[PDB]
Amino acid sequence: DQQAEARAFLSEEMIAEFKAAFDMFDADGGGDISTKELGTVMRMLGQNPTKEELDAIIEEVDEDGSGTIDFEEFLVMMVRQEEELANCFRIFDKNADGFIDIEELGEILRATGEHVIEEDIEDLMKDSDKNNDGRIDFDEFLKMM
Repeated sequence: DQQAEARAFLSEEMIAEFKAAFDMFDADGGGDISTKELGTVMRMLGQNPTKEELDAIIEEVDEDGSGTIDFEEFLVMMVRQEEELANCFRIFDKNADGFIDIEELGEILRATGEHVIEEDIEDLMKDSDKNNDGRIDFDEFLKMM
């Protein structure tokens, strides 16, 4: 189900570009990625992840229950990857209305304890508002973050 949909999402032209990043993780070879091969690719950049930690990273990807990472698993993973900003976007609007208000952000900035000035906070919103509506929406939130 997921594969039959993520597959139609990217045609062979897109899949080709995705294959470039797939071959990097496939430093040892084979047509699929594994937990051991993952840690090897992480250290290639300079990161030192844990084996058991990386094993859990694949467990989440194994929705059906494969064990290792496959090429189509890598494609569906890219297919399911703005939710990140959507979560932060909602965290800013404590009222849950759809947009962030200046009054909502005011306390959020002061809540940190830092000594910020309202002249700086107010001017920041006036400069970030390209259309000048008063509140911040998910549209402007994209360039905002």
